Amino acid sequence: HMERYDIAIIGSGPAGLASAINAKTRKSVIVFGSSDLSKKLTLAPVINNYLGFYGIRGAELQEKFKEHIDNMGIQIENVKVNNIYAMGEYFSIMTSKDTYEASKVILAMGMEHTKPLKGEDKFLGRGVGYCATCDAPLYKGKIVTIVGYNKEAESEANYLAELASKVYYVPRYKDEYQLVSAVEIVKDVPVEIVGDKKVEKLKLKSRELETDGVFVLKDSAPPEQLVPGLYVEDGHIKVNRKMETNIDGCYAAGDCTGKPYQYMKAVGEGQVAALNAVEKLYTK
Amino acid sequence: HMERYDIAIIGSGPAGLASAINAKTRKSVIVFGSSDLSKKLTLAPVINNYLGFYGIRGAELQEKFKEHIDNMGIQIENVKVNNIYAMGEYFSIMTSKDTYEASKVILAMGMEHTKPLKGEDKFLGRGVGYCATCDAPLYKGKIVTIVGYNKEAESEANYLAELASKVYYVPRYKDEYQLVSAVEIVKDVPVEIVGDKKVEKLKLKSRELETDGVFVLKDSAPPEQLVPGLYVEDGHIKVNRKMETNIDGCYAAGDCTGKPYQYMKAVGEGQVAALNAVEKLYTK
Ligand SMILES: Cc1cc2nc3c(=O)[nH]c(=O)nc-3n(C[C@H](O)[C@H](O)[C@H](O)COP(=O)(O)OP(=O)(O)OC[C@H]3O[C@@H](n4cnc5c(N)ncnc54)[C@H](O)[C@@H]3O)c2cc1C
Ligand SMILES: Cc1cc2nc3c(=O)[nH]c(=O)nc-3n(C[C@H](O)[C@H](O)[C@H](O)COP(=O)(O)OP(=O)(O)OC[C@H]3O[C@@H](n4cnc5c(N)ncnc54)[C@H](O)[C@@H]3O)c2cc1C
Repeated sequence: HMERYDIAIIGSGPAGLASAINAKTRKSVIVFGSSDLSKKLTLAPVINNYLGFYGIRGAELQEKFKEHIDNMGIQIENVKVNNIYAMGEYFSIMTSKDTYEASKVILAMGMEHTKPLKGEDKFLGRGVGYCATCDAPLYKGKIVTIVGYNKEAESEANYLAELASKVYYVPRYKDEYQLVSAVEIVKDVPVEIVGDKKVEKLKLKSRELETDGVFVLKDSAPPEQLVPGLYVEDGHIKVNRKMETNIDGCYAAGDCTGKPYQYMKAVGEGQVAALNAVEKLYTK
Repeated sequence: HMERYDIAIIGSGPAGLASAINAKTRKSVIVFGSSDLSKKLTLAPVINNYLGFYGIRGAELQEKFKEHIDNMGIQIENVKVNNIYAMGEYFSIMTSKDTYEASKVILAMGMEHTKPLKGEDKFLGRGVGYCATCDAPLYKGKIVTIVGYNKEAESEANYLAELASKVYYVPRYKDEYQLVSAVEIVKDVPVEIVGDKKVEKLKLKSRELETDGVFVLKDSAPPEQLVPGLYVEDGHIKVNRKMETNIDGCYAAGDCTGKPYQYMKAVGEGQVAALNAVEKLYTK
C-alpha cells in the first residue's frame, strides 16, 4: 500500500548513509537504495583521503558503513525511486514497487558517469524515456527497446514484455540476465537513437532495431526528470549552504550536488542536509 | 627566519587535518595547530554520527586521525597563528614564533564557545586586544592584564613581564601555571572591562585591577581580527560552495564557517577547500 515517513533519503551511498545516521534523532526515516550501499565504494581499491581510515580498501570501508547502519537499526529499502513529486508541503515518492509520502526528501543519488546516447536528449518525450514501467501503457502493442545499465532494468524489460508487441534488451554490463524468453537480448553497442518527429530506430554498431520506444535505464533518471521542477545546472543539483535545493523541503547531498566527487564531501553534505531537515520538522 | 609554502592550514582539528590529507597531492603544505589536534575531540565521550566509526570514543578517534597524518608524513607546527595579512597574491602569516608566507590559506580554527567579556568589544583598540606579544611595545612601562584561556597565554604573560611595569595573569582553566615570579596570578572571575576613553580597570568578582591593557587570549583571535578584511557575519566566516571566503586565495572550513558544529561537515569542508586550493595552484 502506501507508507508515510518524516524523511526520505534517496540513495544508500556515503551521502545517504551520512544523512540516515544523523536523522535517527527522534521522526521516521526511510532510506532507498542498493543492498551493497554504493557500487563505487566496492570498486575503490585503496582509499587514503578518508580521515581516520588510511589505507582502507573500498570494500572494507563499505563493511564499516554497513556495520554502522546495522548498529543503528537503519535498513535500506531495496527499490529504485522513479519519480518524486513536490506536492508543496510533502513529496509523493514513486518507486519500482510501492508508493511513499515523506515530509522532507534528501536527494543522494550520486552522479552518473556514463554519457547519454546520441539522440537521447533529442527524442526525450517523443519515444525516449528513463522509466519503462512508468510509460508502459503507452507502448502497449508497440516495439520497446531497453538499454539496461543495472539489474532493475531486467525486471522492467520482463514487465514490458506483457504489453509491448516486442521487447529488446541491450545490456550495458556483464552478467547473466534474468529475462523471460519473450525478451530478445541484443548484445551490441548502442550508437544513436534516430527518427523524424519521434523515435523510429535504435542504431547499434552491427544492427539496427526498428523500435517505437527507447528506455535508458540507469540507477537513477537525470535529476530534473526524477524530480520535476528541480533546479539543475551542468547536470549538478544546485544547493545552498544548508543543502537546500530550489524546492522547499527537498535537500541534496553528495556527488549529485557537483564536484569534487569525494567521500568526505559527500558525508558532510549528507549530515548537513539531515540536521537541517530535522530542524525544519521540529519547527514546522 | 621565514619559510614559504604553497598552502597554509590554520588549525589541526578535523577540518584542518581533512584539508592536509587532501592537499598532499604534489605542493608544500604547512599545518598550524596543537599537538593534540583538537581539544573537543579529546573531550567527546561516545561518537555515533561519524560514519564508519560507530561507538568510538573521542580520544580513540583522535588517535585514528593522528595515525593517518603520521602515515602521510604530515606534521603539526605547534605555534599559535596571530595574524594573516592578505597581501593580494599571497599571505603573510605571523605566529607566536616565526613568520611564514603562503600562496593559499585554509582557515580551520574551529569556533570559540566562550562569550566575550563585558567591555571587551567596547574597548577593542582602546586598551583591549587579542595578541599581547603583538602589542607589547605599546605597553612598555604600563600595567597589563592577561585573561588566559590556554597555555600559550602564559608564555605571552612571561614576555610582557619584560616590558610592562606590572603583569597580572587571570587563568580561565585549571592547571599549574608556568609563569615567572614577576607575573601576579589573579585567581578570580573577570566581570567587566571599564574605562572612559580607554581601558582603566578590570573588575573581577572579588577584586578590581587598575590596568592599562587587557588581553583576552584564546586559541585564536576572532576571525575578523585574525584576518583583517575577512567577511564574517554572526561570528561565522562566510563561504561559498567552494569554501572560498571574500579574500581571493583564502578558504575556510569546519566550525569556523557556521553551524552545524559536527565532524563530518568539518572534514567535508576541509576536503573541498584543499582540493580547490590545489586546483588554483596548478592553474595559476
Ligand atoms: C573506482 C573509484 C574509486 C574512488 N576512490 C575514491 C577515493 O579514494 N576517495 C574519495 O574521496 N572518493 C573516491 N571515489 C568517489 C566516491 O566513491 C564518491 O564521491 C562517493 O561514492 C559519493 O557517494 P554518494 O553517496 O554521493 O553517491 P554514490 O556513492 O554513487 O551512491 C549512490 C547510491 O544511491 C543509489 N541510487 C541512486 N539513485 C537512486 C534511485 N533513484 N533510487 C534508488 N537508489 C538510487 C545508487 O544505486 C547508489 O548505490 C571513487 C570512485 C570510484 C568510481
Ligand atoms: C564535548 C563535545 C562533544 C562533541 N561530540 C560530537 C559528536 O559526537 N559528533 C559530532 O559530529 N561533533 C561533535 N562535537 C563537535 C565537533 O568536535 C566539532 O564540530 C569539530 O571538532 C570541528 O572541528 P574543527 O576542525 O572545525 O575545529 P576544532 O575541532 O575546534 O579544531 C581547531 C583546532 O585548531 C587550533 N587553532 C585554532 N585557532 C588557531 C590559531 N590561530 N593558530 C593555531 N592553531 C589554532 C585549535 O587549537 C584546535 O586544536 C563535539 C564537541 C564537543 C565540545
